[PDB]
Amino acid sequence: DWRCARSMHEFSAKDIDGHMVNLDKYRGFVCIVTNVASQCGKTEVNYTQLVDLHARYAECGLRILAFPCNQFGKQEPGSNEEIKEFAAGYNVKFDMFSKICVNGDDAHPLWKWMKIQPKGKGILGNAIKWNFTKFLIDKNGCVVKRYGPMEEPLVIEKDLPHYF
Repeated sequence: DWRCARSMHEFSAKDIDGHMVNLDKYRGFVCIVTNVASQCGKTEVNYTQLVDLHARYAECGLRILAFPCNQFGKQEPGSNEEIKEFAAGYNVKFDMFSKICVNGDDAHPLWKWMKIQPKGKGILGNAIKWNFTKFLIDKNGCVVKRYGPMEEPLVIEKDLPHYF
């Protein structure tokens, strides 16, 4: 059960093309996991800065897992195919997943799990508050920090390992 898991690597998720991804493929990599939306006021800053971080740190082992989610103002209403083409317009080369829920009983189990981790706790409760919450995940799959919807992705850069 998701509650008993100790690492992101115990989970799987469908990517935006429908391929089932075992998240153990991220073992050994530092990851940013984020819920995305195409129709949010911070869509541009988040996509552009995530693409910039990936360009600068993929060769150090940074990976980015983007989960579309329509739970926040109906700001991700499109199909998975439309969302894939949208991300391609920002030159995304990181990993896009199929649309999910992040809150409530239908939330994807990875997201249920991240929200209860010691470093995954929110500033005022654990629910994801809006589009573009970010979790930094260490090479062992543990949550190391959470960044809310108003945090630009570039704020995560200082928190990456000293070897990056």
